[PDB]
Amino acid sequence: SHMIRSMAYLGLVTPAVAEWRNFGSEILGLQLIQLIEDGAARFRMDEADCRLWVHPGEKNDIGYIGWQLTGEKEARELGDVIAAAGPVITRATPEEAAERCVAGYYWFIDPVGFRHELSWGQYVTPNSFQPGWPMSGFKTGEQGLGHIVLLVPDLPVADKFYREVMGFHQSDCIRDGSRALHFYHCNGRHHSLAIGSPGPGVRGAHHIMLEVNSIHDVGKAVDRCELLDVPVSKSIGCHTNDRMVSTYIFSPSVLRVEYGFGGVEIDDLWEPKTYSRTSIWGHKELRPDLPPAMIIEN
Amino acid sequence: SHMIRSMAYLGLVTPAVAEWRNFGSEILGLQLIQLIEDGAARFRMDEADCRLWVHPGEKNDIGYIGWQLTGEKEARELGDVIAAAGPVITRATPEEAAERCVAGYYWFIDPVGFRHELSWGQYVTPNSFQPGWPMSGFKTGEQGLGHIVLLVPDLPVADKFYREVMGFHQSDCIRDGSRALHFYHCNGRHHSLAIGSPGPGVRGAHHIMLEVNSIHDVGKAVDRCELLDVPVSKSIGCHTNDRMVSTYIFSPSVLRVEYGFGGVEIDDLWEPKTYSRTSIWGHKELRPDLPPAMIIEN
Amino acid sequence: SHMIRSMAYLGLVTPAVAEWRNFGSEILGLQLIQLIEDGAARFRMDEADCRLWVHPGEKNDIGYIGWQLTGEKEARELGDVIAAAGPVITRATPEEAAERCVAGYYWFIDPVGFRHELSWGQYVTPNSFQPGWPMSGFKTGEQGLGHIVLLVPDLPVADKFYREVMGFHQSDCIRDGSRALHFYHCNGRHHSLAIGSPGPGVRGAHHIMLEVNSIHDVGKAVDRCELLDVPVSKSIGCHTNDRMVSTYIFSPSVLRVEYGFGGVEIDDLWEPKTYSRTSIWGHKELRPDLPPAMIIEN
Amino acid sequence: SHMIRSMAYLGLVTPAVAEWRNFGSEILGLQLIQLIEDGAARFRMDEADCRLWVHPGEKNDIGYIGWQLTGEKEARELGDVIAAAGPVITRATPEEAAERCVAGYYWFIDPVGFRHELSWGQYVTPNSFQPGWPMSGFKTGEQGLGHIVLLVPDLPVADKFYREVMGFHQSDCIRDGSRALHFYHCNGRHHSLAIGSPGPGVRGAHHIMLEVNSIHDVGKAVDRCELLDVPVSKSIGCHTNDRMVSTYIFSPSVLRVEYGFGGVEIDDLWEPKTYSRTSIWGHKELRPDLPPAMIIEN
Amino acid sequence: SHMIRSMAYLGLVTPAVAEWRNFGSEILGLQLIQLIEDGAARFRMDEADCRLWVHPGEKNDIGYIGWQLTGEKEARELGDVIAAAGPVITRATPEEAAERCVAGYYWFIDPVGFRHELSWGQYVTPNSFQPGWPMSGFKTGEQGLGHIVLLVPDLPVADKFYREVMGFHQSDCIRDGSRALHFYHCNGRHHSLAIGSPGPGVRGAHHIMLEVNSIHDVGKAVDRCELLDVPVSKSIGCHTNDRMVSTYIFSPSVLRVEYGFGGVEIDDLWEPKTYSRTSIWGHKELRPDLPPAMIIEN
Amino acid sequence: SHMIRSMAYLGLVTPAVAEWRNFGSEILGLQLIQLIEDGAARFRMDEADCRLWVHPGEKNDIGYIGWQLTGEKEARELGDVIAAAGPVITRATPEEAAERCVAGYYWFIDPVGFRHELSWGQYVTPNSFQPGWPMSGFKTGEQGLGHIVLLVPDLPVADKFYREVMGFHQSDCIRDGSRALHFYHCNGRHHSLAIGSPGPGVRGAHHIMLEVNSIHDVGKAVDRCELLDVPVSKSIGCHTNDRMVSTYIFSPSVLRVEYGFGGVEIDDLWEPKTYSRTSIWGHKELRPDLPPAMIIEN
Ligand SMILES: [Fe+3]
Ligand SMILES: [Fe+3]
Ligand SMILES: [Fe+3]
Ligand SMILES: [Fe+3]
Ligand SMILES: [Fe+3]
Ligand SMILES: [Fe+3]
Repeated sequence: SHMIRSMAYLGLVTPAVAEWRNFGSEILGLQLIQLIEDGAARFRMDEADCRLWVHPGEKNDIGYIGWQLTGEKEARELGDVIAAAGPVITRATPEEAAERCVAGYYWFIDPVGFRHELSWGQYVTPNSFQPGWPMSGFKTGEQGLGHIVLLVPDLPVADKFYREVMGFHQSDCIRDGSRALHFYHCNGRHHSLAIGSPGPGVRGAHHIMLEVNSIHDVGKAVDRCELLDVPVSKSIGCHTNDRMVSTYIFSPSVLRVEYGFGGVEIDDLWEPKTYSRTSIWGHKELRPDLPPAMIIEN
Repeated sequence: SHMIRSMAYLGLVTPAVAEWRNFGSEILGLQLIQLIEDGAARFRMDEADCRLWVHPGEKNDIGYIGWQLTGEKEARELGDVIAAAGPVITRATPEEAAERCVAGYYWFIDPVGFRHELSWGQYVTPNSFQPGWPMSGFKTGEQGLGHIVLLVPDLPVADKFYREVMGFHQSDCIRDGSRALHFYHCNGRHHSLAIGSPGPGVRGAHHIMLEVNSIHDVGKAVDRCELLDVPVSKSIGCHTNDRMVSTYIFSPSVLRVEYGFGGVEIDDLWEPKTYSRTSIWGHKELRPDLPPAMIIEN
Repeated sequence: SHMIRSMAYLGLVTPAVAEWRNFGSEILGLQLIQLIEDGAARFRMDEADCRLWVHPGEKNDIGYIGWQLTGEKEARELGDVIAAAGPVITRATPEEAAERCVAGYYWFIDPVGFRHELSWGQYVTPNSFQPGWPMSGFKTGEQGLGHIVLLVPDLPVADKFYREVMGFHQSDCIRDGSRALHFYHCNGRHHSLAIGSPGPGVRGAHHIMLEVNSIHDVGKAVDRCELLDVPVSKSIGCHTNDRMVSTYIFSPSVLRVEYGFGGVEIDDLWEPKTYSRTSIWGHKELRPDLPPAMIIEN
Repeated sequence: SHMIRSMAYLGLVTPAVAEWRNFGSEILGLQLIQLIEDGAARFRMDEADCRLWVHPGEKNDIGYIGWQLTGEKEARELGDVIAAAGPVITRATPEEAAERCVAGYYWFIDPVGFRHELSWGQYVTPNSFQPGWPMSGFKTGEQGLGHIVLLVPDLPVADKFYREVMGFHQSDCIRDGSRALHFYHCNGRHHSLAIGSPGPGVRGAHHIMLEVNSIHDVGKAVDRCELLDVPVSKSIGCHTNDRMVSTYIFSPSVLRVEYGFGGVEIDDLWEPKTYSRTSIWGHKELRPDLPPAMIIEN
Repeated sequence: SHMIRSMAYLGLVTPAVAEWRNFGSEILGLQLIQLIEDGAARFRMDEADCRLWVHPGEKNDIGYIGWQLTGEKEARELGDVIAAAGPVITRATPEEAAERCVAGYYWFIDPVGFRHELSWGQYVTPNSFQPGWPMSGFKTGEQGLGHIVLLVPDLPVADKFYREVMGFHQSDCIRDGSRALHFYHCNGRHHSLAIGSPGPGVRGAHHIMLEVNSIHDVGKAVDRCELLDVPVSKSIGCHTNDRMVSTYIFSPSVLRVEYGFGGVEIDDLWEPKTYSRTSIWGHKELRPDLPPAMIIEN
Repeated sequence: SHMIRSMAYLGLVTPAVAEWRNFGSEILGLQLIQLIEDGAARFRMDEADCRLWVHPGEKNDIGYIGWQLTGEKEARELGDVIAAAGPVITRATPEEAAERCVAGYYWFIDPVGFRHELSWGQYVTPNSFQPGWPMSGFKTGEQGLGHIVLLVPDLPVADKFYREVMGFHQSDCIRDGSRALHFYHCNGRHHSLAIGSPGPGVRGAHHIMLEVNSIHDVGKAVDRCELLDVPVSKSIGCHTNDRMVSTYIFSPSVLRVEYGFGGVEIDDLWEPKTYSRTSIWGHKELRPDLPPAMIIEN
């Protein structure tokens, strides 16, 4: 069936690696592990050996997006579908696969410009994870890391590629007027991916989302940011579609982190809807001075 | 056993009756009914014919606090216990009982100065209640109206009277330094009553609490206040003891209304604890310019 | 603890015995058994050998009301309480107890004039009951036969006697204006007994209630009455207090039978309420030509 | 509260010890352990070190009936109640208590003539019990060994003593005509004790009952008896009161063993009833040639 | 009812404070907090501000045992019972109560020589606890800290005092031959206290027990001890009575810590039993060279 | 769909047949039945007439591995897939099928050299199984006998054959460094088959696994081995992948038996992972003197 099961892992690029190394543990409550051999910050959020890398770079960027598949055959088969649509599929070397803490992966570049990695056999270590501060941990498992929201030059081209080629299913859309956002799922998590287009020629990422196991973690996280002078860009609130109670934290790279609890789950009787608003309540924009997103190209 | 079961109803006194008449429906989402014959605003929150009165008066005040008991015998018996401790017990006339929409009640005055009414056979009308705006209604039943927090001159005198005479059970205490608050229960609701003492000679009320059936009602209520220029005195947050996700709204009388969701319930294996803080997160004081409480006497 | 557990059985008196013999089976769906030696119609509704008698008499009357108690000691002890209040307690002979299909009973007369029988060890025959027509049977067990509603000259005298002496607990009251009805319980069944007073000097019964296991039995029963020319005095509807979906059937004796489904159950967190109406919906009076109740004395 | 909790253990006396030693294991599926020092057969049915003794004797007899109580104080207190009613209470020696595999016991003789032992701290050995043949084990725990049915000269004298003194509660009665049987409970097991009176001057026991965990064990047990020439005195069937699917096996002592599955459990809403029959179905008397009961005295 | 609810907290005395400070966090997985003003190590295991103290001293000793009660009245009332039996009851000063992180406590000395503290209103801080290593935390709540096993000169004197005066209930006994151990409960936890007597004139403690939320924590804890050269005195195994899967760790004071998972819970249908063995399996004595217990007096 | 459902049965070859005959019953707790006509030991573990054979032979060997399929058509169809890949498929004679206590089977030889039997209609006898010692029996049903772990010359050749031809699904891998193990499933049991390669030219088996219904059976089994001088080669512990609490017992043939409780179950949302370790805790190698595996060829 060669389907993407979940988001497996994520690679960020930033000059502000030392600031992210602290941010991940002190604010988000991820577990620091040792750096890569090249000086990237590395984090865990569950039994996986590593789900997030922050690599040194000249600009802020999405280095790579890791997706989970059952095994080699499913990643190969999906690869073939992608290859037929244009992008070159490349099998990772054994030494490359191990750097990503996976049994293996095929990778390719989006028509848009983002690197995706079709992985399997993610390395796990049971009962060794502990958060960077006293919070109740994260909701992963079958729903994976969480989700990422990307900004694309051409919403139809991008939308068609993610659905028709990569095989994501439409969750719902927000059409308020300013923005039109497409939400995609590959499991019970309301979305593993979403896309918007601020305008032509623009590429970037708005946020990644982590789910915590308690609402008090979301509230505490906001208070931790107020205490340690980390920008909260969006007050605690609830989205119209995913129904998740969340805040947005501004990271040392301009990418934001949605810190959320209690998302509505995708069921077999799930019908996509259209919303004219982003939020039911809250999500007040607290820092509109800051850059609205993490822009890669203009 | 002559025990208080729940808080049945509440009587407020204010000059700002017309402002409260609107506030109750437009902000809190109570159902307006017709005024009393004397021009008091009257509200429902469930199947009870009336749980809140706002009577005209020269100053802001707690007119009366209605408590629920099984029947006449239980209210009489509790009455006798109270009478032995000092306060005069008076049986309401039939016409008085009907004004309160109850079968009957005995009333008395606290040593402190608050009027309490031991009632039974509250008038109810099934399947006729609808909120003042689209919210999911209130959690009452065996837990009653909610709770009230009073300010008293002498915390030991007050505490002893509520527990030893009126027969409330201690839930827990907050001792941060500024304040020491006692929480009392008579059912599964974390507290139906709480008391604090800002200083000697002072009497007043801080807030009443209403429980709603959804967290989105709490969030929406805040946004409604921002929209209609009603002061929110405390941001969405969670108390250390009751664990309820709530905001505080400043009413046309200086009394505040805690609008909350999902309180921890009192069980048979419940042990009282001491807390050094009021809130786990949130509950940021947004309007410290306003009067801190509803003061009756200095 | 000597408490009444449920209503065990019922004795009706009527000249129209042959009409009742048919009515019980053809309309209510009770099981006919053989007559007493004296020509009374006898019915079952569950595993009990006999719960209803219809004895020959000159007028319509309540012959006796059977109550259930754990054993001899509990009936004796309750007897002593009653005896102290005025009524003579008499132990039934063995041959009398057997006519009632019970191990034994003490009996007495109400101050009002009704005969009550404190019984125990009711005769049962498992897996031999089948209804008089294809309906889903009756809800009895711990809730017993059902309930009876009596009319009394003096509501306070009657009320005080049933609660303070016989040890019934108040369920709720209806005070519309025309009538004031008291509802009493001794188990999970909303009420086993209720009383009203049309005026001074009047004694009678309005109805007995049977609970069926399906709503379709209530609906079918109405249609059976329309088919066989039996008066339905009250259309399908729902009471404000007991919340039961029911119709009232006019019996060959002027006593009515409430045929109902899905009554709200008395819990340990049960507070009595006051209602200003009898019904939430339905219960339209279809035959106000007929006598309003079964009057015994004027 | 000094109540009997369950039947703990049982002592039988018979000349046919070797026949019982085999019978217990091969037919009933009890676990043989080593004999007492004096040559009694000893069996387990659960984690208890020993629940049944078969002692050598000249005639068939009930040697002793062990009852379970919480501790020494409860057995002493019940002892005092018994002592006041006539029977001498004797504390067992340490060496006697150990022979019974209990921490200690007080014993006394019934007015009727049966020895009862009020015990506590029964010796148990976890996870070492295995049946004498492949059956699904026995239902004990809070319901204990099972029950015994005794025959008494004077049913009122016996009944009064078991209920008013030993503190058993009436479960129900069977009054067919031939026999009148009283059933008593001290826990969820429908009965732990029952009594009947064939005539004056007669004392004996009819049967003991063991509960198995599967109906197939009851059926298999019958077929085992047919195979090994052990008399089945009553075919598989179901009692009117206890509702248990059971057969009766004739033991090497004339005492019968009811081998049963799926008894109706005593609840807090349990009302005693009267039955005119012993069985709903089955329980066909297969061997009326054999002695009807185990008679001790005439 | 003035009953002890649970074990609240514990005070150990040892010269080896620095070794315990590390041991508590690195081996047991408790959370270190700041020392007392006098240099005692302090630990949390749940939301309580502090449940364990390790005070400096010349010898190894049990400094004090904290018990939980509902409030002041219950501790006072139990106090009065104790006072009548001999020991002096002393109310703690406010400053003393705060050192113990409780609202208040009465204390007294056992006839044996152990200090017990009847406390209430334990200080708690929600959602701030994190273990000293990645384990799944501890099972406390209504079952409290866990349990302690003391060694006493005179088992009857001690037993009588704990049950008849302090109001503990007997759980069960182990009588193998070498030892006779009494187990006492005051809640669902199989035991909060147990006592044994190696011989006359001897007083001490064998172990305290902590319950963890996963079996893997017990297994990991053993492997942590093997890694860091901490003596495991008893291999993973299961007790006959409490059924808990546990190991024993030898602490820097000679007191052992039972590290256990999945204890059988005390129910309302709980009967005390007698066992002839301590363990079903495991609990192999790995270090019989070490002192068998923590002896205070000879 | 022609899929393998479970492992049905197993055939071992050893010179030490008499030692295995005892070992199976006394240590593992299997039920002995009569030998084959040729003197093989035969065992049951559930309602199946026979799941394990130990045949006489000159060396230690895996005689045959029985797999379960729905019927003849599914075994034939899978046969055809296998036949196409190289191995000859042979239908068993009726007399051969009966020796295996199955309705019929096709058999073939692995490219590696192991004999596999595709069977159906396994002979069962309900309610006749009892363990060789007092343990709580085995978990089989839809998960079958358990699993076997084989050693192969060429891991890719073997892996490809089991997955692509026999139609097993990958469960997970352990890659520590010394070994790389592949785990395969065909049902809810974490694995029914696993393979490793010590080096080129080597063929053998490490262990078979039996699941018991209680953890105490695993613990008791270890203690039984210590008592009866049977080598335990691996202490109680928990694997990283299957999460089963188990010990390894060294059998009279060099094959080991994993005796385990409480394996994690394969779900529809199951993603294969990679582990860098075999065990979370325990599984200490107690007898490294013994041969590491059962080697068939070098
Ligand atoms: Fe998002
Ligand atoms: Fe409040
Ligand atoms: Fe009615
Ligand atoms: Fe019986
Ligand atoms: Fe212990
Ligand atoms: Fe294995």
